[PDB]
Amino acid sequence: GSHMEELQNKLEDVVIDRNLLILGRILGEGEFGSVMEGNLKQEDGTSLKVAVKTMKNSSQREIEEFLSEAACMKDFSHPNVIRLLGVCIEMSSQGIPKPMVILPFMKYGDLHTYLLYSRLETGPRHIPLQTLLRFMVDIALGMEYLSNRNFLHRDLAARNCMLRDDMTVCVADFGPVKWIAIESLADRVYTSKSDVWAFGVTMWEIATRGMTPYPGVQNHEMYDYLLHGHRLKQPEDCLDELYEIMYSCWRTDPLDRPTFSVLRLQLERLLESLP
Ligand SMILES: Cc1cc(-c2c(C)nn(C)c2C)cnc1-c1nnc(N(C)Cc2ccc3ncc(-c4ccc(CN(C)C)cc4)n3c2)o1
Ligand SMILES: [Cl-]
Ligand SMILES: [Cl-]
Ligand SMILES: [Cl-]
Ligand SMILES: [Cl-]
Repeated sequence: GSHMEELQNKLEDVVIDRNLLILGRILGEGEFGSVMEGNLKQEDGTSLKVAVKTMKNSSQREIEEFLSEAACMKDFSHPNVIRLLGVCIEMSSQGIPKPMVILPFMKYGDLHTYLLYSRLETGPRHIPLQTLLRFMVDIALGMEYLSNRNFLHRDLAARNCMLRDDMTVCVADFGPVKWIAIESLADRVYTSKSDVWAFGVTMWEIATRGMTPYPGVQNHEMYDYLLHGHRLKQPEDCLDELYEIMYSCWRTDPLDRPTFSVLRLQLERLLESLP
């Protein structure tokens, strides 16, 4: 049918031949896998600098799920959503297949680190309120796009937002207890309104210039803390208007939280009103 037709079309475009790809040095590495710099030889002859993420259920079933999921993500097209360039599956000597995700290289890195570096002399300069709000608008735009097409991010945070060369923010690294909505801690349930909660936390990260959420509260304490109605406190010199917007993202009833489209309008309006 059309459902299967649309799936098979998407699966065609997603794979990249390993020979079109040169790996470079390791940028990050941990339990989940590794991120490396690389070069992707394109159809026009020239090479493109890329980031290559290698990821660790070793079975063929898991690989098929990965390729299908990758096909969907490859289909995203919005300037505030990271564009997946393709995937390569390299193989190991023990027979274990190793999936690799190819992404545009973002020399300015993730937004969280950038906010922290901005408080250091040698890093980027002090970030004014207008720019912080612009980061939030950009993220709201990307999430608005994603929720329109019923894609749940599942791990929205400043560390998973990337800065492009023009300082546009894009959402990335699609799925951290302190970013998880109260209902999702409770019932293991997750909607676009759970993403909205995470977005509020991300707004708070940006306005505090990279503070960890809920200082003095342990991860194991988080459910009971939220259960009694406590929320992230207003940062110092944060506009009450801006605080109201982030606060609305953590209303207890998920149906009372605004949509991303609503939040995005609110943020643009506030940004407009600044001198
Ligand atoms: C979009 C996406 C999808 C999937 C995925 C999943 C899950 N399932 N399936 C089926 C797929 C296809 C997995 N990951 C992503 C993803 N999106 N963004 C990222 N990355 C890795 C972040 C990123 C992106 C570009 C980029 N340029 C440079 C870096 C960089 C900068 C600094 C460092 C060093 N630090 C601080 C240690 C490291 C790297 N950099 C860092 O990954
Ligand atoms: Cl991109
Ligand atoms: Cl870029
Ligand atoms: Cl801090
Ligand atoms: Cl707090």
